[PDB]
Amino acid sequence: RNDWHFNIGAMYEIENVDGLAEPSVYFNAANGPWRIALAYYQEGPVTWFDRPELEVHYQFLENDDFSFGLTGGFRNYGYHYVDTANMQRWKIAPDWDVKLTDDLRFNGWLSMYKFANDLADTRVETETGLQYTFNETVALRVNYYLERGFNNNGEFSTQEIRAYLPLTLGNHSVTPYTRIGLDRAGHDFNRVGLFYGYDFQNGLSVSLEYAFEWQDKFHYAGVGVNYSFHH
Amino acid sequence: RNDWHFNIGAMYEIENVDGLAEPSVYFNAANGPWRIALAYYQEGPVDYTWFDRPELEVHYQFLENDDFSFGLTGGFRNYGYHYVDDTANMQRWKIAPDWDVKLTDDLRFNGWLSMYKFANDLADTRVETETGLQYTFNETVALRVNYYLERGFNNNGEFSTQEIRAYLPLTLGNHSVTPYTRIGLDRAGHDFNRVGLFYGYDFQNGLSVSLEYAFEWQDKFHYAGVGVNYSFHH
Ligand SMILES: CCCCCCCCOCCOCCOCCOCCO
Ligand SMILES: CCCCCCCCOCCOCCOCCOCCO
Ligand SMILES: [Cl-]
Ligand SMILES: [Cl-]
Ligand SMILES: [Cl-]
Ligand SMILES: [Cl-]
Ligand SMILES: [Cl-]
Ligand SMILES: [Cl-]
Ligand SMILES: [Cl-]
Ligand SMILES: [Cl-]
Ligand SMILES: [Cl-]
Ligand SMILES: [Cl-]
Repeated sequence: RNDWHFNIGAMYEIENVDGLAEPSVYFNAANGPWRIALAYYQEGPVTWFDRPELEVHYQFLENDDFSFGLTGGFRNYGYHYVDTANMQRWKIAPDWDVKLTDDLRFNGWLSMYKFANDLADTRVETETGLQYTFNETVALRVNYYLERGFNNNGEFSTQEIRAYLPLTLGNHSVTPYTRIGLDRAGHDFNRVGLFYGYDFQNGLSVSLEYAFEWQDKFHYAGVGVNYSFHH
Repeated sequence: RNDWHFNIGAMYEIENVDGLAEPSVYFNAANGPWRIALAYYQEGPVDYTWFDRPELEVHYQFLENDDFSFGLTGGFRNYGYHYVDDTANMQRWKIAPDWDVKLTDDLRFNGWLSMYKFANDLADTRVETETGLQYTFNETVALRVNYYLERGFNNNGEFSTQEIRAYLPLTLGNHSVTPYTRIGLDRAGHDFNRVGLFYGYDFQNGLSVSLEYAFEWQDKFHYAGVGVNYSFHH
């Protein structure tokens, strides 16, 4: 009688200006607070690599006024080229949502990455901000986003302000979003894009995302399917 | 040739106004970033209902360097309770980020956040955090002002503890002296206060002693404790 969530799904993504094809298969299960995610991803020209990924999530607390949980995960980048060099990534993320006002909400995730051999390299990636909620269907989100590599050798900073406007009307999800990359070591850059999604009400859903980015034109386009069965 | 830190130590603590005796044994080892801590603690009424804490703890220090440093602890503790009017147990899982960040040559923004989840008998999420600023005068002297919060979450329920804490760590020769005060702001809004002195000594051979005296009030409270720690490396 014990309630499980079994999701399985896959995504195809391509980024062009030729390009990168990105097959993605994933599935995950959930019991009460606990959740487990396995995923396999691969990157190649249509030199390549693949991502085995395991992830666990414990949701400590979920209630209106405050909610938070913690993700761990392991990923492996097998690189194959034109010899098999591998790189591992350990990820610990706190993720939270906090109630300020009926509209206002302070939430976000913080991610602590540690990279294994071949290729120290600590990394912090964070997206945290405010969600204003207009009504059931519409909400605005402005986040601060930062990725930092730490400490020849070394790494640098990425800073962006992101804005999404999630729109849920009937079976459709529409989420326009922009990323304004701030200086972040240098000059301005920009991503804009639309995230469409659809739900057939039966556990099947589709995800279509288009994005343009520039500094240097960039075209991202991707699709996905997900099936949700419970128990 | 591989560098380990083996520490072992114990502490005796008593809190009175009768009172609570608190035997504590602990030891831990460290390799590069990684560290492991085991500890056993016990709480009971002396003479001139109790419980005991088995505790395991792991710490990964991701980054240590002047300008920025951080790491993450996890740990498991078990409170065996034994009583008078049957052995009921309670488990506690702890995930703490801990950080230190460089603002200025003097100023430093650091602290730890702790996420507790409690197991059966007796949900109960808990957040405990101490975060603040460290001003550094010189090698020997530094001031620390932190914000401290403990929160239990969501008959049934829990409440808030809020405090501002101040320590003045003083390292002169072999001696550590750390006066500290805790001004408890909130519970339901009554005021309360702890004051205390933390003495410590190092014999330079790996042995060290820790003597701490504290008074607290709202309701007088007397805490006194001692400890020894031995550090051998490799
Ligand atoms: C887990 C037990 C921790 C130790 C218990 C403390 C109570 C009495 O122990 C006193 C230990 O004193 C001996 C210190 O070690 C010898 C000194 O080492 C210096 C030689 O280089
Ligand atoms: C609470 C447990 C904390 C520590 C207990 C585990 C002790 C294991 O330590 C073993 C130390 O190192 C193992 C072998 O040492 C390296 C030998 O080879 C190096 C020379 O090439
Ligand atoms: Cl987000
Ligand atoms: Cl509406
Ligand atoms: Cl937008
Ligand atoms: Cl998106
Ligand atoms: Cl202790
Ligand atoms: Cl404790
Ligand atoms: Cl602290
Ligand atoms: Cl003081
Ligand atoms: Cl002490
Ligand atoms: Cl104490």
